Amino acid sequence: LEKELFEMLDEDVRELLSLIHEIKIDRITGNMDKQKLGKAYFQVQKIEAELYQLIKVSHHH
Amino acid sequence: SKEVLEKELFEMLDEDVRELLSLIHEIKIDRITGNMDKQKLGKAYFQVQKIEAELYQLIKVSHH
Repeated sequence: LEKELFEMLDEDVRELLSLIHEIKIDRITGNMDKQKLGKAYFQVQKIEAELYQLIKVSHHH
Repeated sequence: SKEVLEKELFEMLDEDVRELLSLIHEIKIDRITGNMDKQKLGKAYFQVQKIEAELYQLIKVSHH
């Protein structure tokens, strides 16, 4: 599922950029970024888990 | 000085995530290609962990 891992990684990482951008603006519109901060939190955890799986796969695992 | 500690955290995050993306892109190429240097994968692992610690700071700083 290396094909899929890479696909998800790229999609999740893009989404994270967007999310960081959205949060930057949310602060400056004086806005509730809380839910978006938390969503970002889980997003990085999910990337970490996918990169960890990528490392297992790359290792004859 | 939390407004500059925030503004720089936002900057680190953006650059670090953009880095992570390029890395995903380069690592893919390396796989299709059988490149023996796997260093971009471990740099990618390092990048998420550094993104994780930055975002955590940004959270702790964003709200008392």
